[PDB]
Formats: sequence, C-alpha cells, structure tokens
Amino acid sequence: KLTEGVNPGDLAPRIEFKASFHNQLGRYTLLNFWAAYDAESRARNVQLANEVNKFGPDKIAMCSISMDEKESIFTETVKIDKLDLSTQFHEGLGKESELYKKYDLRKGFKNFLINDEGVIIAANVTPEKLTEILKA
Ligand SMILES: [Cl-]
Repeated sequence: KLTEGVNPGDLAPRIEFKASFHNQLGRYTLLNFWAAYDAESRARNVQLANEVNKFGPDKIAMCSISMDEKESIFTETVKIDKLDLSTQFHEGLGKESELYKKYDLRKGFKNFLINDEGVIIAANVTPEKLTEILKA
C-alpha cells in the first residue's frame, strides 16, 4: 500500500543523523531543507519557523535542515535569523550527503508536511497554507 518517496502519499525517507516522524500523539512534522547560499530557501525558513511558533509542540514539530557545508555558516545564519534553535539542524556533508540525494534536493530546496504515520501529506507548503491545514 505505501512506498518510500518524496511525493504526497509516500513514506518520507527516514533521517538517521534524530527523533522519528512516526508518533502516537497525532503530531505532524514540517520537514524543511534550506541553505544560507540559497536566499529564497533561507527566507522561507524564517517564515515557516515563525508560523510554527503559533502552534503548540503537540500539534506540529519543525525540522529545518541546513545543507551548508560549514557548521559556522549554519550557526551564524540561525543566530542572525533569530530562529528557535530546537528546530534547526545541520547536515555537514551538504550536496555530498545521502539525505540530499534521498530528498531529490538537486531539483531544489523543498519542504514536506509529514503526518504521525511518516506519510507526506503536503509538499512546498506556504506559511498561510500550513496554518489552514493545521487548523482543519
Ligand atoms: Cl525519521
């Protein structure tokens, strides 16, 4: 019935490097990929993180993964952007990581709304659409 992939209805590829997507609390995960070198992904990251702050930890968890190779670039950027450090993660291998290939990030930085069963229910959600989805 299910298949691993990056399309809605697929099982999101597991992130090893980490608290699971699956849970028994009905909690959803906003998985977001960005990098300081991609201006657009960086601005979407700030807007999404501030939207998630409108909801409780029980409803949604944000998992933002930076694909910048340098840890100092990730640290400085997250500090400048004033984002909740509990939701900001760093994949040090960047383009060379298995994650980058698994989420087809060569096609561009993307986000995924994953349900409590680890299934992608939405892709490239806007802050506005994320709120409309979480309130229904
Ligand atoms: Cl996972």
